[PDB]
Amino acid sequence: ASPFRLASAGEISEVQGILRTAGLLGPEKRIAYLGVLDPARGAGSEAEDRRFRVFIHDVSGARPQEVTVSVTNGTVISAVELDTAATGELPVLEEEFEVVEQLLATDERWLKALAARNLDVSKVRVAPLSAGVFEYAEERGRRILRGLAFVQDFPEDSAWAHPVDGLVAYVDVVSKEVTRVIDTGVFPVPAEHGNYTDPELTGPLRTTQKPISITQPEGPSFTVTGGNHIEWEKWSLDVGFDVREGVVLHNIAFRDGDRLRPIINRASIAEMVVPYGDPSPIRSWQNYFDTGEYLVGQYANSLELGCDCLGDITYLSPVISDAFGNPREIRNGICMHEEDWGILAKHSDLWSGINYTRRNRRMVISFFTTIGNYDYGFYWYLYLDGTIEFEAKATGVVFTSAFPEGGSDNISQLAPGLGAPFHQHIFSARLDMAIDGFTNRVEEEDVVRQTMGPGNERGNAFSRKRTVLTRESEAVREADARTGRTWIISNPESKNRLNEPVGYKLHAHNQPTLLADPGSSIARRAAFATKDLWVTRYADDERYPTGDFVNQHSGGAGLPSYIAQDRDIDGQDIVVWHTFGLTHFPRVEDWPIMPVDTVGFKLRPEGFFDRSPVLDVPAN
Amino acid sequence: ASPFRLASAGEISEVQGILRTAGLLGPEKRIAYLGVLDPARGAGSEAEDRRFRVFIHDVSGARPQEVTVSVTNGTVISAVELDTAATGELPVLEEEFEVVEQLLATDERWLKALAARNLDVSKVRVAPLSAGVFEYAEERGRRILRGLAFVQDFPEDSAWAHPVDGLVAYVDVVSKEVTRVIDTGVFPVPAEHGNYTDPELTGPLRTTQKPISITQPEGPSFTVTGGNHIEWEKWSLDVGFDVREGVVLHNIAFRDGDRLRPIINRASIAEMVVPYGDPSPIRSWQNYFDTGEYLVGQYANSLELGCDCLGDITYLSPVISDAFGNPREIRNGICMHEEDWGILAKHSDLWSGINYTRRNRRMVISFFTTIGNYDYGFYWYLYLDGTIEFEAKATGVVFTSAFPEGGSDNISQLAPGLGAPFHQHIFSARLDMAIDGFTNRVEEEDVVRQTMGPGNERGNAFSRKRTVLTRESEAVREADARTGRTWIISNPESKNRLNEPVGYKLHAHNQPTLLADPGSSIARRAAFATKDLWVTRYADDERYPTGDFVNQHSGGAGLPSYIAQDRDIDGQDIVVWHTFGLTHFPRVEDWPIMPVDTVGFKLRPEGFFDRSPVLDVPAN
Ligand SMILES: [NH3+]CCc1ccccc1
Ligand SMILES: [NH3+]CCc1ccccc1
Ligand SMILES: [Cu+2]
Ligand SMILES: [Cu+2]
Ligand code: NA
Ligand code: NA
Repeated sequence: ASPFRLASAGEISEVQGILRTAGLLGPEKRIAYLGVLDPARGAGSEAEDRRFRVFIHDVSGARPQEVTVSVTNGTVISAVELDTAATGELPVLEEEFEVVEQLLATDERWLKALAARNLDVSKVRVAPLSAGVFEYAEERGRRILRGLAFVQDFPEDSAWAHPVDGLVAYVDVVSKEVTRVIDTGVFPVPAEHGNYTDPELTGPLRTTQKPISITQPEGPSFTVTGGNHIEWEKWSLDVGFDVREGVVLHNIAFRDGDRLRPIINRASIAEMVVPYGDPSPIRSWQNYFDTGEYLVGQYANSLELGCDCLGDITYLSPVISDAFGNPREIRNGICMHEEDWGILAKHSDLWSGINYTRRNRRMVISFFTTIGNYDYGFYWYLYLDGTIEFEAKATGVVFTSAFPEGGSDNISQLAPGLGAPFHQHIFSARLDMAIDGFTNRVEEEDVVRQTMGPGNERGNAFSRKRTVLTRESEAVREADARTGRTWIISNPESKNRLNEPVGYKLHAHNQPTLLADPGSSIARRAAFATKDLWVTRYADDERYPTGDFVNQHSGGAGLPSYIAQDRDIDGQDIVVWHTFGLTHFPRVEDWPIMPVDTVGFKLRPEGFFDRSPVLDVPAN
Repeated sequence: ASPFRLASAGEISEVQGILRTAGLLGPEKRIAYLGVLDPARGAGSEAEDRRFRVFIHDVSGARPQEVTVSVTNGTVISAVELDTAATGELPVLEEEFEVVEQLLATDERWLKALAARNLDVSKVRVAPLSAGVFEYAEERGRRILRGLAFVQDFPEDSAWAHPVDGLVAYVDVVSKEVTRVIDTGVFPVPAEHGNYTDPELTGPLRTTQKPISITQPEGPSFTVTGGNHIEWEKWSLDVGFDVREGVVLHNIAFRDGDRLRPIINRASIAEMVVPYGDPSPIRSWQNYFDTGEYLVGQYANSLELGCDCLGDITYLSPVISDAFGNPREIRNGICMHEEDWGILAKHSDLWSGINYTRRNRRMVISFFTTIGNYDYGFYWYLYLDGTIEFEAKATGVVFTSAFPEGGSDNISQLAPGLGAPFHQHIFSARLDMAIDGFTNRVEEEDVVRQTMGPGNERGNAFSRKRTVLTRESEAVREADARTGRTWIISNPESKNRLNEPVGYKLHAHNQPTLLADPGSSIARRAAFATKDLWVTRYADDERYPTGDFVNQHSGGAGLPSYIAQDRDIDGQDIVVWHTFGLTHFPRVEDWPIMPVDTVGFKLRPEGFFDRSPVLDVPAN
């Protein structure tokens, strides 16, 4: 009965029928995106209307469409023809992955390049890479993918060990034309394999690891009702799933005594981008938006008990649409479980004689996605003490190149002849804030150093200052680790027992933001990634920091367009957008398969409660 | 048989007898510090000599002594009389904790202050606080503690809820004289209790937490031999324990195939300091060095199975000396266990069809100490993938004051009338490095941004630069989060298969360093805390960043004295000193007992191995 419930197979089958009947799902059509729309603000009228948004691609070159349909009312609400030279191309289709390799396999320029390197075309895999927007005027309005080649020695070989450098091709996947084949020189194809299941590479496997058994003999402490509504240790929330964003958290709230107190209305990773820092023409165009161009949710893995998730696991199996509107279950796509988290609070008092120890725990909601060479785990954590944390875990295989004779300032060597270009992995968290309700504001908090002198005679004092961000034009903020800079989201109309506004503090990891030159194409297309923190006024249609159609969009859409409205954000319905990322100079230890590295952020209560909220936790 | 073995009860009893026989342990003597000395460099002659260092205090006002004794040879090696006006006072004795309260309880000025506030002297606890060095010339050469008062309403009451502000006393604990009683005004004693085991405060305890059972049915994967030698998943090390530093890690090494490869010779937290940022004369002198002034190891807790450490736990019970030379066991003072740590590596390959997942785990070595109101857990982690991590967990009760009517720029309000002054918790990790042996060097690594232009026509390139630190005068470094600054410790004479020097990268959290004015007493006494990274040339006697005798030392000893020698550190036996800390603006949620907050650092291999070192981990 909940409007925030997951999409069902039947809902998607109804959408397909509505689209078909309306003439919008002919045999040349493909669904490139399908997702449920969130309820509008002020839907508390209790009139459920399950609406879906659909992007429809046309493989014959007709104009794609954006369609909204109501499954509640069985009708098409709106259907808009898109001009992609203007607003951007639709996301990459899974079925286009193979089309780049097959189109090149009959191109005479491509075959000529492979023949000069003595490569059998049947062994050559071609990565289908998003094109971006660069200097090629013939690409405007065309659906382009670029291809980089890797050799597979045999069908189980790891092709990433064998990049074919000095060669790139551009393909129009609608008209099935190879527009350009660039061959800048022959590089030796690196010879060593990277087959990390080969006993010859792994050596004998360890016999020394003894099992760790994690069990919950009376079951888990959380309940799941209505398919996706979680209650756990005073927390309440709904777990959603979107094919673009992946796991989305709705209605995060905390039961403080009798009141259910809202904290976050909607939390998601709304974009991610991987820019490469290699100036070679073979790769200098390479930047993929896994979220906005490829849709990370449709590549979610089926997670295996005991391998991917350990302990007493509850699964959710979200349903998405395939390219024809058929429902597709992602079996065991979301893992949910609670984890011991060490000591929560501890004190042995010399004067009272009381010895006090309490254990912490956290609720984990996670999913794992794979897009080509890279694999990412997205983890949301809820802690007993009111802390909310996000963690991204990056693993998979690094994207490779040749390592040039005589070295490189922008590539590291992983193996003889084998290089890994420098790159970043940058995420945008979109936090639709609702601290005790919707009237919120953001303050920037800096440590303040004080000089020795009158009133500070021993030179020990220090303080802090808070600056309210009142309008969108002043709410684009940078990190400053040296001044301990954090941001507090408060509700000026909701006070704690000390008559101070209730709040939550955002703690960032303060990693570098986008390194590319501010005049570059990527700095325009990924403008969100150039600053650590943005605050906007909530609006229904301002969903992604990069805009709705990221693929081949020329830049400036999303956040820099939103904030030009200069709306009032001082005690209003606001959205915080936090940029965070990893700068990756690949190491030898990252090869042939990369150990997990992590990045994230956390929010901690800041005078939200009237005292510690974990005084009622028992002693195990 | 290992020279790095823990001190035994019999060794300490032998030391006591040697001291007694030599006339150094008369009835006016107290042992203020006793610890085993590490073997000297070049002890590979196989001639074990177990030597102990002893600080001896004299309660009758005679000069203290520093004594070194050999239990192997039953002799006193050296005995030096100390001039404490010059080199510093000895650490605080546990038996002096009560002396401040008892001396004040008969002082007419003290009684007059309490009577004006209607406080029964029998209910007034006095914290024994280290004095530092300020403007009082009569304190030079005297053993001074300062006292701040708290009211206990009944013997099980939490006195921290009831600070007596506007009152401080200074005491000479050797001559048993109250030197000064300062009363700057009456403040209401805050009335609410902070008794976090009181059902009236906690409410009904939760019934919703179900048990998490962590077991190892075939036992743990690590072995302990020789009392304190650990082998676990290719790691090798010795766990030491020192009454000043706590847990110390020796001879950290990793078995890479057939070679045992050294990584760190000695790792410890060598100092910590808590400076307060309240300019009130009542507290503006307050800075305690829990390590150097109080000795955190002698306050280590006995850790309870299932409460403090959960899972399959192996304990170590270290032995220290009491004030008279008797051995004192700290039962269950060190917890050792392995922990599941999620996904280690994962990839599903679109071209090979191979699906690959491996689990991570970590080895945990931990202890917990309590000094007055504060409690700290020290955690060392070893991971499968070669990562070493330290984490400090701060909890306990915040140090309190009155909250002034009309507010404060340097104190936060926790309850009606009750304040918590701003402060920092700053740690110094001392890492005696041994990356593949003792010829090491440190490079500082910054990200380098590049401008659009020739050779970088699309403005996407970025790079990195490494600066070798060649002499001690240039090896005092600051963090720079914005440039992704890290430090690499390498061995220029040991190369990986790519002919690159092997190394480890130090990743800092980049929290603010010491905030006090550079001209303050604390900035001189805690000079290490003003910079993030120092590198020195190894020397036997350069043990602590603050010097051997921190209590009441006037400043400048330790690191700023060491680095003035300007020694060669480029491919030499070097020591890295990393400052890291938390800046604490107390929140309401920190009261009446504080949920754990954390800080730390990690080291990750950087071309130390020839490929991922976890290819031989099995699939569970
Ligand atoms: N992550 C999106 C880029 C990509 C997609 C498919 C194969 C290799 C790389
Ligand atoms: N942590 C060292 C300071 C201290 C010592 C004893 C009581 C309160 C405070
Ligand atoms: Cu990467
Ligand atoms: Cu603190
Ligand atoms: Na909002
Ligand atoms: Na060294």
